Parts: sequence; C-alpha cells; structure tokens
Amino acid sequence: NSFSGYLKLTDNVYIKNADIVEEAKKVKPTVVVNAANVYLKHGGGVAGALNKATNNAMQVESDDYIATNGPLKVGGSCVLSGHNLAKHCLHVVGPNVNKGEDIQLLKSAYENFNQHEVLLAPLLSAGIFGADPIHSLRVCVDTVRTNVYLAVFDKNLYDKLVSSFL
Ligand SMILES: O=C(O)[C@@H]1CCC[C@H]1c1ccc2cnccc2c1
Repeated sequence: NSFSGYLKLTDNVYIKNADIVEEAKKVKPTVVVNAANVYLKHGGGVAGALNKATNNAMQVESDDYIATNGPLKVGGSCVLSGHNLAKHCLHVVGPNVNKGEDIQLLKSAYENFNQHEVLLAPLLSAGIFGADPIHSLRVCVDTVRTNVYLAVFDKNLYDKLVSSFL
C-alpha cells in the first residue's frame, strides 16, 4: 500500500489527481473499490476501466457471482478477486440519481468501505450516476472512518474538490 503524492483532507481521507487503474498497478493495494451497478455489468466509467485492465477476468468472475447469489441491492457491496490490480475488489453500488434512486443511499454505499482498513477508491455515484461529485466527497468524509485514498481521474474535477475542501 505504497501510496504517493496524496493530499491529506481529513485524518482518514487522502486525495490525488490520478487514474485509479495506474494507481492499482503501482501500489497493488489490499482493496481497490469499483463503482459498480446491481448486476455487476462493467460497461463504462471506472468499472469499464478496471475490467479492461484485467482483460475481462473481472467480468467473467462477476457473471459467476451473479449466477450464484443474485444482484446486489443499491447501497450494497460484495468482495471479489482483485486479479492483477489488488488482492481484493470491493464492488460498491451507489445510487443512480438520474434514474430516480434515493441520494440517502450514498451514505449506505460508503458504509461498506468501513469493513476494510485501507482502500484505493473512486468517488461513488459521480459518473453517469449523476450525483454532484462535491456532495459525494462530503458524504465520504462524514461516513468513512477507515483509511481511504481517493484517485480522481479528471484534473478539473480534482481542483474543484481540493478548492471546496481546503
Ligand atoms: O475520478 C473521476 O474523474 C471520475 C469521478 C467518478 C468516476 C471517475 C472516473 C471516470 C472515468 C474513468 C475512466 N478511466 C479511469 C478512471 C476513471 C474515473
């Protein structure tokens, strides 16, 4: 978990302008978080990038999890193999507010991070899930009590977050 170049926002939250896939290949953390959907179909955004970096091994594995256990609930999670990215992948389902899902579930999504001591994660519900990314960071800071290293791909978004926080 040799994280470098992070800015400490709170006692347990760190932030960096970086591609989470590149961070996972360098650090090889214990846990890499995926911003997933209830059926674990990793077709775009963070999910698409993480799956692509495993050459579809994450998708094949996920399809087998769904076949055996059924879909996740919004706000829920499951732990799968991290393959070549991490020891484990914590797939987390944030609400899709652009499809009417309740924003209050963003807290439930972040509560999953608390089961792991150290995590490399993206912001939840901030892609096509349509939630405000600055609001998503506020819920993260208020909810997660374990050590989370957030990797933010977009430099424009990164600078807006760092400015709003500090
Ligand atoms: O950090 C960000 O800018 C956004 C915020 C929530 C989803 C993040 C995202 C989206 C697409 C990505 C594509 N490739 C690699 C990492 C990617 C990360």
